[PDB]
Amino acid sequence: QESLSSWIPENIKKKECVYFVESSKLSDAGKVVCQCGYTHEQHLEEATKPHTFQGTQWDPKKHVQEMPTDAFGDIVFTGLSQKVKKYVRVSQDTPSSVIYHLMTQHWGLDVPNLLISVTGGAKNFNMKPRLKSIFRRGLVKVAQTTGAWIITGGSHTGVMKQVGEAVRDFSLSSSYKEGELITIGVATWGTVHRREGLIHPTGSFPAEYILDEDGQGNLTCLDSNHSHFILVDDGTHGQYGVEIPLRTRLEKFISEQTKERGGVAIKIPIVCVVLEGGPGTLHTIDNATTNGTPCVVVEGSGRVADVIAQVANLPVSDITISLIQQKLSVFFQEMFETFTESRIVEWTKKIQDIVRRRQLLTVFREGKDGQQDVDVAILQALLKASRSQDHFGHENWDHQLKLAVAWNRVDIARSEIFMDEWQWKPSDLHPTMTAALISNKPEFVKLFLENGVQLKEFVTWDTLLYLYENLDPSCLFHSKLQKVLVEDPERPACAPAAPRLQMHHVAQVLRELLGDFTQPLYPRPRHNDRLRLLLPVPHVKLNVQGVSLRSLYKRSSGHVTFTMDPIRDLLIWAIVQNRRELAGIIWAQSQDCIAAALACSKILKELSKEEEDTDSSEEMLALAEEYEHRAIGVFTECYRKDEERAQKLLTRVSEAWGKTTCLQLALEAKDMKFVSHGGIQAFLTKVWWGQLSVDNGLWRVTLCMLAFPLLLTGLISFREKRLQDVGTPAARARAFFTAPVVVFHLNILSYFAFLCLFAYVLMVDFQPVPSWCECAIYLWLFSLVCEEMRQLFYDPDECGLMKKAALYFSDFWNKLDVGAILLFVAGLTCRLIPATLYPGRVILSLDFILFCLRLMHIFTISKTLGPKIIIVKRMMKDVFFFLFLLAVWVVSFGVAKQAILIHNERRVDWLFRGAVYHSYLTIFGQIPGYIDGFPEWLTVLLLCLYLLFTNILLLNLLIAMFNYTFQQVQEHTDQIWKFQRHDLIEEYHGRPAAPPPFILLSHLQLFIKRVVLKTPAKRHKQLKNKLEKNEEAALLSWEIYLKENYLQNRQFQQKQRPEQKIEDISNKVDAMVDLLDLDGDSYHVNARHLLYPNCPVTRFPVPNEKVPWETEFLIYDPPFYTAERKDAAAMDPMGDTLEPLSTIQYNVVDGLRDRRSFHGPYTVQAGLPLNPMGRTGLRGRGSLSCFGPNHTLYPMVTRWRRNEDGAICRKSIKKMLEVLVVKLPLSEHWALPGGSREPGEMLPRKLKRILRQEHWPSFENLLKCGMEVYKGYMDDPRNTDNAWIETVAVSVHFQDQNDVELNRLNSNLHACDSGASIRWQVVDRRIPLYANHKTLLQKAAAEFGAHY
Amino acid sequence: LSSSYKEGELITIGVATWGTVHRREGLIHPTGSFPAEYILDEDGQGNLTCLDSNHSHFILVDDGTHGQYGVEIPL
Ligand SMILES: Nc1ncnc2c1ncn2[C@@H]1O[C@H](COP(=O)(O)OP(=O)(O)OC[C@H]2O[C@@H](O)[C@H](O)[C@@H]2O)[C@@H](O)[C@H]1O
Ligand SMILES: Nc1ncnc2c1ncn2[C@@H]1O[C@H](COP(=O)(O)OP(=O)(O)OC[C@H]2O[C@@H](O)[C@H](O)[C@@H]2O)[C@@H](O)[C@H]1O
Repeated sequence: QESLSSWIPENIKKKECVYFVESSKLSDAGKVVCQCGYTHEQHLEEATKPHTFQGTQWDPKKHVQEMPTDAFGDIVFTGLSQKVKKYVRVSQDTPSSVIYHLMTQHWGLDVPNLLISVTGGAKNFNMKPRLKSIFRRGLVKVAQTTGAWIITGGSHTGVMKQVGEAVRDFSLSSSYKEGELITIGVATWGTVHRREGLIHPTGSFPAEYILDEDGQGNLTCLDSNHSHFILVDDGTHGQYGVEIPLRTRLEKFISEQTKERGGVAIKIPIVCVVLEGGPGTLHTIDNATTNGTPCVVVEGSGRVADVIAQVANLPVSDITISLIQQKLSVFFQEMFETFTESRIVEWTKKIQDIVRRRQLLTVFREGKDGQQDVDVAILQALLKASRSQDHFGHENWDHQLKLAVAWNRVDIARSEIFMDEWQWKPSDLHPTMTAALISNKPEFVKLFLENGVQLKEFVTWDTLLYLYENLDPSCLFHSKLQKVLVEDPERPACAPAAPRLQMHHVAQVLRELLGDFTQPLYPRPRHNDRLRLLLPVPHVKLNVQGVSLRSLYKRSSGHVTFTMDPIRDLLIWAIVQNRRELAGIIWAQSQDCIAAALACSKILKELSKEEEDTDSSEEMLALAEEYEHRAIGVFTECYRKDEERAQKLLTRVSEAWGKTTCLQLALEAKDMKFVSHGGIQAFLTKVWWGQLSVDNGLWRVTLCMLAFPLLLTGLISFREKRLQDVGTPAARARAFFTAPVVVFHLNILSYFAFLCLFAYVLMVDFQPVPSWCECAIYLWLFSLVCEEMRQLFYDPDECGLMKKAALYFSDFWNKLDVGAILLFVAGLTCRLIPATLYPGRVILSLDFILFCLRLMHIFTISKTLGPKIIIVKRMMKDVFFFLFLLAVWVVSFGVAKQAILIHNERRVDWLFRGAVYHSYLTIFGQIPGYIDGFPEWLTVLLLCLYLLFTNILLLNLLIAMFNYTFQQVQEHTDQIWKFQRHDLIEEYHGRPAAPPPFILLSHLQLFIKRVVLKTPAKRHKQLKNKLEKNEEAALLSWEIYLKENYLQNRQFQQKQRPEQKIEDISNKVDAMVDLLDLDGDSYHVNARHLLYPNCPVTRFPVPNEKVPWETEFLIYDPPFYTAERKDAAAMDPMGDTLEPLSTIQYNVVDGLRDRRSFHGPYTVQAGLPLNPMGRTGLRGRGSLSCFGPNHTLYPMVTRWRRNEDGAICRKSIKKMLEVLVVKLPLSEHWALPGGSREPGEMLPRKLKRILRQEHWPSFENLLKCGMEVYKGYMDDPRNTDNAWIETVAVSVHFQDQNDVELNRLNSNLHACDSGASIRWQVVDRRIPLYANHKTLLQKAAAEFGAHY
Repeated sequence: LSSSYKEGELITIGVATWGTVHRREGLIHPTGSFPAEYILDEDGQGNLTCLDSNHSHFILVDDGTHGQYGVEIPL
């Protein structure tokens, strides 16, 4: 913060007079004032020394000096507000760059979007209620949408007070909304009431300013609502208007000298608006209009606004000073008599100079425009100024859309610049579509979709590469992509370099976002290894970690045309940025709808899980569920019609997504709702029960299972059977056995019989030796343990051996299986050792039930048991909970049962029997009444007490927390079993139908195969249904037609919802409140223009009535103004012709100086020529060469403009013409190549010696003999009352557009000598050119039938 | 576009004279040109004119002339 406090005194200066020049007119109570009297007996802040010269009427340039500023800091109004406001005291003359740098860096203000400058009457302002309402509403609306910059004067009176109240009440009514309408105030430092407390030698970040409306003399108070303040000082005290020029200069610099994004420059829109004012308002408007800032006036508002609007459409020459005074006195009736002739003529000419420029002025017209809005009117004022100035083609309809992107207003982007004849050429909107997509701004996307912006060819490789470099900085995906570029940095991993984000990085991060699937959407390998392109990697000859097939290595790759998924590419980019409204629009135009929606659901679910900790992981999960329902709807619509093709579509692979077939892609999102919908479980019941049927009963297939002859009878229903495809009973038996249902049945029978076999060898075969029926167990454990080894090699990653066993460790049932194996190992050691048979008789009995838990695991099959055993899966830890609970209840009174009664049955480990073991037996029936039963009354009492808490509180209360919790997640438990159903089908489908007694052979079948084979490429027995092009196109085209059919219902569902219909009525009534409130004489006009170029002076007011020499104007006192180059080289030195040195020939050729007028004889007064056209207001020679006409030649070249075929281009009426124009580096304008006619024939050379040629230019000069168009006096801003400009206009033409005269002009060209640029240009009545030169173009256009 | 892929479309048939076509040189094909591409350009419009990109069917009547206007009204 101290950087500002040190920087401001270094840079900014301030004014203060240093000499005492006592004023003759003593001020009111300020008689001790030296013409400024700021704070002293004199006008000085130091010793009023004579300074060796007591110059009377001290010049401000010589007396006033600049001291470094220290009056900066902050202000807080004492009790009026609580926020802090910034303020800086600035010098009268200060570069705008310093001020802008201050407000950007040291004030934390970003670049604006709109610059509206409001000005009006300060002290004497009267307003009607309709006038007050428009400020109350429309200014606030335009300020709070575009994020405009409200710049105005800082004072406590008038229209700025209305602005302050209208900006404070919106902030208060916004209820602490994000962002505030920033307002900056600019006022002169001299006219401040209590500035004495604001001055602080040090950095006054704390400060207090108290306002008082009582002691207001010539001074004024500041406003308490402006957020920033700028105080300009000029040394004076009561001066009014020392802020207008600084504000006007700074506004243009802010608007037109900052924003340059992808091009030369970008000019921010700028608005000046008035309501009602006086002498300062006219000066402000006149100064602002010369800077190119458009001004809009409101009619029926005040005095100045009304008088300006009254002469809106009047011709410039029709204004008369008597008429101006007549309209002035009637609207200024309060102070009409206070106007003098000088003031009347000054205001007349301010009006005249304002109304000369019709392009920069608009009127609100006292509307029937207000009902539309004032927001609109003030906004297409800018866009009208934009149509008024465009160059060389249809850049207007591009610049308007560039502006409309930043407006955040759709109806303005639609209402004018999409209602006219829009030249389609849809490639225009790609630079605008990109901006709309990036800003988001999701609404403009649809608007561009109605206008034919098709996304299929809009999304190029480079466009998406640029899009992925402009992710949301606060988004999680951008942070992830800001890390992969660092995990694989420039030196060690992407060895050449990798500071640029390129498509392989996003492919790699998407693969992490995806599962263990195939290669992601963008090319990894050496063909497109997009990691290492910043160093000069070799071209096509390299083909290793570089570019192989693409065209050129230009710090890019080339046109990788579309990568066969241009829509899904935008869909992923919109999903990762969490743009909910934008992503739905892109999803509509998708090709592979179901796969894209399922992938979006998975990526949203897994991105929500990583990190933001609130408020967006919930929103990401909600959007994931929304896309889940969106996919379910499309699948339901596709499944209703012709379910057979819907199922085939379900299991197909998708080349555009790294295949991830839809059923497989759904599982990793865990997809509770999608897998449980209808046709999904229908297909699951279709792959299970593989080839037989879906109608046969479960109890009827098991009989044909065991009775092998019974397969061949007419009892079971195959699919081969109805097609009578039974040509081999062994073949239909193979088709029977291959189905997963019978593989499961035979496995369950084998596992049910293995337990009986194990029970056989414990009741009778209790021997310490491996008997006849013992090695069967060893081979059985060998066979079943090898299933897990087969699954380890089933679908692993080819690099991770330990990372795949983690998911096996993640299944507690696999842990139960391996523990049952370990318990078998622990019991076998006791089985083989003969001295521990008794411990082996009690340690293997628990294994019989540890295997029963596993046998219960595989009964997640039945329709009424699966969702029923999933309930006891919720019970599992609470099984232990209630076991620990009920064992403690039992023991609590098992201890107390044997206490009172004297029991005497005791042994070794059998006293424990009669003490504890008989307590649980007395619960379920085994009550020794002849043993358990004086204390008989208490035995009744306590026995009733235990069963009162167990059979009543611990038996029936479980039912409540069973049944209620059953109802709680029953929907979840139903779909969880639906989701878990595929896992059983997955394991038993890719498996041979051989018995586990016969799987021993198949365990070696793939081992002997690897004796011959060497690579794992045997077969892929997964769903993974690959499809041909002829059927893929015949299926995706079918789905798209159904996807749009589904979009019909939901779009119709939204409108049919009763709540939405409340939206329709509410906004229709809002359309009723706004619908029922509807109850001459041509002169040298350019010569009289002020602001003489290259000479900072002014010229005297010369009216439209007093312009001619015949009319007498008694006030005419033009200064004898001469340029700095008036006393100079061979040009006439008569700039000071008061001496008798003025003796050159008038109306005659004075040697080489042809000082004779081509129009007629000009009069001579006091030895000096007078302007024959009239009076200009500036006496002297100016920047011209000599007095009278300065003869010069303006050559013009014209040629026809042809089409591609070579025929002439055609207009509506007239024809098409071209001209050749030049642009000098220090001119910033287009002008004709015309030079001064000081030389005889080299006058064209004087303008085109470095432009046309050196030697061939003389040949072109000989061929320059053409036709003359116009001759005589020219209107020019460089015209004084003595030195004007006279020209001759020659026109040469190129009729043919082939090799002829044009051939000579092309080869002879030697332009690049001292000029900036030169080119042929289309002729138009909007082309950029000098206003004087446009007259020559318009006058000479009739000679060849050009347009206009 | 606003019907959101509704069933049925408002069929429109256009009739213009074959003489006044800008880029008809690419439309002429000796064989059956079921595939074809026509690119419109509003720059090289002399006495000729471009076709519309919204009509569903087109009929081009020819009369031997080139810049004749009104050879389609009677047909
Ligand atoms: N900075 C000022 N603050 C307050 N009152 C002022 C100021 N400057 C002049 N006045 C007073 O304003 C009165 C004249 O009011 P109008 O004729 O309606 O307005 P005008 O004098 O033209 O001033 C318009 C004002 O608009 C501002 O944007 C601009 O800086 C200018 O001062 C006079 O009493 C005059 O002393
Ligand atoms: N009809 C006119 N319309 C607009 N500007 C005009 C016109 N006539 C003269 N000017 C301007 O008046 C100024 C003084 O005229 P010159 O500079 O003598 O004009 P010219 O000889 O045509 O151009 C000389 C060039 O030298 C450069 O260094 C300089 O920037 C200027 O463009 C220049 O800004 C010039 O563009």
